[PDB]
Amino acid sequence: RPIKFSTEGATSQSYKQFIEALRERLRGGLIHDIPVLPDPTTLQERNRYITVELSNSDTESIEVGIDVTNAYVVAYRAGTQSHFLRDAPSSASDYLFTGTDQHSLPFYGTYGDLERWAHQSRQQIPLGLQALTHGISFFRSGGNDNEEKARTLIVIIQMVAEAARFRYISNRVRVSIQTGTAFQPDAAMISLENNWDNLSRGVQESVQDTFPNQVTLTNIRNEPVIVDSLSHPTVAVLALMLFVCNP
Ligand SMILES: Nc1ncnc2[nH]cnc12
Repeated sequence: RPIKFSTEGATSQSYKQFIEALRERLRGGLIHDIPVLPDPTTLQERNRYITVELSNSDTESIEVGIDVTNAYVVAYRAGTQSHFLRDAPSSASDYLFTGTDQHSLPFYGTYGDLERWAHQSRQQIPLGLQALTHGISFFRSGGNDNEEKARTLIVIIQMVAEAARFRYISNRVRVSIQTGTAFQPDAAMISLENNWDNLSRGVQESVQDTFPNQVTLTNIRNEPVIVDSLSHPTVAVLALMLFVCNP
C-alpha cells in the first residue's frame, strides 16, 4: 500500500496531500505538541519501513523505501530490480522490495557521499517538478550512471523526506509546483536539512522551554539565526522530529 505521488498534472494541492499523508504515516507521537518519529528501540521491525510510489504516468513509476525511524530514503525500486544505499540498515532489505533482485549502491545515503558522487552540491542541483520527473524516468530506465543516480537521490530525498520534516521545505516545493518554476535550495533550507537532529534534540531535551545546546540556523536573507527555546518562531518549521528522548 504505497503512498503515491504523480508528476502528471501535479498541483500545489496534490503535492500537499502527498506530504500530509506521508507525515501522518511517519508520526509516532507528539512531544511539546510537535510530531515526533517513533523511538527505534521500541518499534517492531515489521512497522519500520514504508514505500512511496513516484509516478510520471500510469506506466512509468518507481518506488522509494523509507525508514520511519529517521525518514531516511534507504532504497528505490524500478520493476523487478531494487537498489539499497550502502548504509541502509541491515533489516531494510528484509522488508522492502523483497520480491525483487536487491542490489547495493556504491555510495552512502549521506549528503556528503551523494554530493561527492554527483560532483554537485545540494545548492547546485535544481529541485521542482521537472527535476523529479527527470529522476523518475532515469531510475525507471535503469541507466547505470552512478553520478546521475546520486543526483537523482539528492532530488528525491529533499522533495520527499526533507519536505516531510520541514514545513518550510514542503511549502517551497509546493510553490515550485504551483508556479512551474524550479529552484535551488536556499541557505535557510540547507541549514534546516543540516540541523534536523540538533533541533529535534533541542525541543525534546528542553528545560523550561530552553534548549540545553543552542542551534545556529541561516535565514531567508542569508543571516544566521540562533535558536535556543521552544518559543523561537523558527521552531514552528518542524513538522516531524527525530526521536531523541522523552521529556
Ligand atoms: N538518504 C537520506 N534520506 C533522507 N534524508 C536524508 N538526509 C541525508 N541523507 C538522507
